[PDB]
Amino acid sequence: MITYVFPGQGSQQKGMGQGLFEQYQHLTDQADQILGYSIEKLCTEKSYLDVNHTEYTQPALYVVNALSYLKRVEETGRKPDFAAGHSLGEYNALMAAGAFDFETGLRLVKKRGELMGRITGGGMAAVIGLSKEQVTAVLEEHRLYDIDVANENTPQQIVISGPKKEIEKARAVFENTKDVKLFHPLNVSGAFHSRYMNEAKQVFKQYIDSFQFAPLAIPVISNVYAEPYHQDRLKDTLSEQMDNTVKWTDSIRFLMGRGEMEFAEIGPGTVLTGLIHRIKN
Ligand SMILES: [Cl-]
Repeated sequence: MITYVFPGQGSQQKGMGQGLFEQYQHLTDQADQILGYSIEKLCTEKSYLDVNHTEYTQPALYVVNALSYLKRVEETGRKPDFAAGHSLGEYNALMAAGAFDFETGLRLVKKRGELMGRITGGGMAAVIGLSKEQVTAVLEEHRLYDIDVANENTPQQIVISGPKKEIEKARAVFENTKDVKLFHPLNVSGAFHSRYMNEAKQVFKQYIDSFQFAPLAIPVISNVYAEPYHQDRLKDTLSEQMDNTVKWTDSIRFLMGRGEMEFAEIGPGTVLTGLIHRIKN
């Protein structure tokens, strides 16, 4: 058994998906027309749009993952038994699983990127060394009720999310707690995957409802439940994702429980392979 997993924000990098664009020139052209710019140039030319700006990152990641998948499947002959993606990457898993088509995913992640891109006054930080239980305790003991858990990445990598000044207060807390190895603020200015994504979540819910969704060929493990998408709640499970924890350690657990399980990371970088190794350890 094998699982294809799709990376999210932080895996992009100029040169990503080099040579795959002209191989799927229809998809590239379709992406160009939906986006209003050259998706090949976003991905691979240092002279054009900065791929690190979330509004562009998500379409860049989404297109590169999509195409990397089509190539893998063509090349191995094998379609995966499960699919999962981290935050942005979930949209590649639903799409590979047949929930919607290339175009539909890209429209979705364009609006995702744009809405995420206007979020302001926020901050996220990775805390390494403590459990999600432990992070929760400390947050509260120290009266930081404003910070949410945005990412459960390994059993001891937790990303926190809140107002900018709140992330700064927590620095002092986490860097003076036993078992914390690292506090590393993320290079973002929105409190993603937290209560502060509320209005954006909604605006984005209404957008999701506007599309017709197909049934899944592959089981997709949801970021929100660490469980497979229940086929009747597809839109609801996806719309719940914006302002809820990415439950990634547990989504990788569920897949290990499924049998003798292989993971392959489709898309740029080895970020998820990393998290999978540490979850497996
Ligand atoms: Cl079983």
